[PDB]
Amino acid sequence: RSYQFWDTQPVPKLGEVVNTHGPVEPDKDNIRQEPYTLPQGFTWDALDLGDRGVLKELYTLLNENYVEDDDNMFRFDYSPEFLLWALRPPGWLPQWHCGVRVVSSRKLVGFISAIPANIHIYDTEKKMVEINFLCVHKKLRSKRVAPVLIREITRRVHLEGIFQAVYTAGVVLPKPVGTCRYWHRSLNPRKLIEVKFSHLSMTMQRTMKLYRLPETPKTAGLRPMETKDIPVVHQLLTRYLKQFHLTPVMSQEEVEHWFYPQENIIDTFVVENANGEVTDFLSFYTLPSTISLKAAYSFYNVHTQTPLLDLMSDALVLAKMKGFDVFNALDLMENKTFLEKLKFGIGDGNLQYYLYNWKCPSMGAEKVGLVLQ
Ligand SMILES: CCCCCCCCCCCCCC(=O)SCCNC(=O)CCNC(=O)[C@H](O)C(C)(C)COP(=O)(O)OP(=O)(O)OC[C@H]1O[C@@H](n2cnc3c(N)ncnc32)[C@H](O)[C@@H]1OP(=O)(O)O
Repeated sequence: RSYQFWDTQPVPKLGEVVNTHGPVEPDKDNIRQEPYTLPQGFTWDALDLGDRGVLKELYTLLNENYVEDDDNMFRFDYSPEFLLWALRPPGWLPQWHCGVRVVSSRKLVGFISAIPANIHIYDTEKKMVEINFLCVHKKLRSKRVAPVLIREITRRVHLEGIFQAVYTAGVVLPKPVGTCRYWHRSLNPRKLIEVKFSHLSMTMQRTMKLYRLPETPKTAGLRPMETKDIPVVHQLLTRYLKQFHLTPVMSQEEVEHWFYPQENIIDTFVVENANGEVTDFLSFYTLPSTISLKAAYSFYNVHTQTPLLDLMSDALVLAKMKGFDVFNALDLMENKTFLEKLKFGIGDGNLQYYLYNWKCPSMGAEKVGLVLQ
């Protein structure tokens, strides 16, 4: 049905079923040096997120114009510190924070970002980028600025010798490598009824009773992750992710950056057993939503000794302790084993996973081992 942009891109066609593994087109051995042309009156600006004024401009763009949840009651609320965590992992490059501004006023009307990541896709491990935070101001919508943003970040990533990318979207584009669903678990139902995040089925008081949790976790030895846990968390994660077909491959520095706890950004808890050994961990990140609503998002949960269902029940208890109103998790990895048992309900809409310039068979949600922010 005619994707005018995506039909020119090195991606599989929709409905074409891929039994091969590999690049769609050859690597470019000479790359366009000039930026692509924006519509009249707009210009590229690389955003330095170390400048507090510029970082404020970006989260103002994103808080007003970014992904809205399905029924448009709520939009994500991004703190500066959350953006620094997500946009400056190890290896971040300044040209990959790619802004669009009005020429005359220098107002920030658009953004797209790339961060480097090593991606394990089936039997191949390849250095790639993760594309995130594509955003166009509500007043600039449907002007074909998004294809220019995408071509321009592609060129900038090509200049660094990286020809593959991974990204997610809620829309269907050619062609998903995997499709996931959102599930939500009510922590503070009373507050969720007011914003109309939820509704009563049947009584206010038995809903609270249905969703009530213990005040402290069940698992012995659960404690926040510390610096001395970085190597074992790294080793548990790498071994755990081998069972999935699409996963990140993290160095120990990346493990520190993604999992080391930062208040109101990311929490990690390890299970240290009676021997002093760390056998398990759970993690979730913080993303509030504006009308605020404090939501937790399952990140990476690794179990060796503790059963997965016990780990996630403890995660729910910890999130509630910290004042989260809701706990969100995708149906990927092993999550379908605890989702219904722990009283998650299913959300609206799909998260589709994609590869750029890598053709490969699609996979079931349970084989997707990658969580983005
Ligand atoms: C080797 C390195 C490669 C690196 C690049 C890898 C590829 C990365 C690709 C980007 C990864 C994004 C990862 C994330 O961050 S996903 C989150 C995307 N952000 C939002 O949804 C925030 C709110 N919405 C917006 O800001 C705008 O609606 C956006 C910017 C999404 C589109 O702006 P607009 O509404 O004004 O439309 P247009 O006239 O300018 O252009 C319309 C074109 O956009 C296609 N479209 C719509 N939505 C998406 C989407 N989420 N991914 C890819 N394509 C998308 C559409 O099919 C059409 O093309 P085609 O149908 O004619 O063919």
